[PDB]
Amino acid sequence: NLLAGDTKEQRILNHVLQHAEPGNAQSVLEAIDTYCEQKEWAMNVGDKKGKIVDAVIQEHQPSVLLELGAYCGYSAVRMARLLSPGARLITIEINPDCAAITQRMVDFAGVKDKVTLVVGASQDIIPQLKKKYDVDTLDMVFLDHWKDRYLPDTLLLEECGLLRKGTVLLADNVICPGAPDFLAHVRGSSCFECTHYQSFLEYREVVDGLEKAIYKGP
Ligand SMILES: C[S@@+](CC[C@H](N)C(=O)[O-])C[C@H]1O[C@@H](n2cnc3c(N)ncnc32)[C@H](O)[C@@H]1O
Ligand SMILES: O=c1c(O)cn(-c2cccc(-c3ccccc3)c2)cc1B(O)O
Ligand SMILES: [Mg+2]
Repeated sequence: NLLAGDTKEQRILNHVLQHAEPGNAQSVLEAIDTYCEQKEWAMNVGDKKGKIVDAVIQEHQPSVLLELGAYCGYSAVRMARLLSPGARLITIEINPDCAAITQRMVDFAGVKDKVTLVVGASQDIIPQLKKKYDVDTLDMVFLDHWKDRYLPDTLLLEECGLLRKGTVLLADNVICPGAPDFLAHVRGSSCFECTHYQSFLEYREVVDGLEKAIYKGP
């Protein structure tokens, strides 16, 4: 059943419930992309940057993924749809209302079984990932939360022993608005090997970009 439609997020979800095929992840993604292109802008990674996220996953084939910043569940659906049987996505969202919409988005898209949604701040949840969430290390991290948190969380992930030789970090919005402290760290450190992907801001013609940084080991 539908939500009131009071917030943009409830309206994006209602649109999906009314205008997309249940259990069809592609259909769900197209509906969110269409709604935000035509009706109301929203901070989903979008279809053009979404294709870059697709290719990174398809190249490195992660089994254990971490996403920081869920929102309405667009990238969770996008990433989870490409995962092998037994692969897990952990997605961390601070806002309980978004987390509610994300769970519903994920259920509807048929990727429920792939996703562990955790309500809370990344800095409180990250130190718990091993003991509470049964994580050894991560194959891949998607960073798409507050941009001033990209660097402290990257270091925290390192300090907590969650990064290994070959962990792929992928960061949205390194051009728009930017995360220059994170970008200097990964590019400047011999612990990371970086690739830059120029693209466009979601639903706009503004230039944006993603950075891929593969961890070398400490
Ligand atoms: C750009 S949106 C996420 C978009 C999502 N990755 C997508 O493409 O569909 C940013 C989200 O990050 C969340 N967020 C910001 N800081 C956070 C933190 N420290 N821990 C967990 N979530 C956070 C915000 O509440 C917001 O929902
Ligand atoms: O994930 C995000 C993202 O993908 C884009 N922006 C963002 C920042 C500044 C301007 C604009 C912007 C410009 C022009 C038109 C519309 C939006 C967008 C913010 C977040 B975030 O998590 O805080
Ligand atoms: Mg973004």
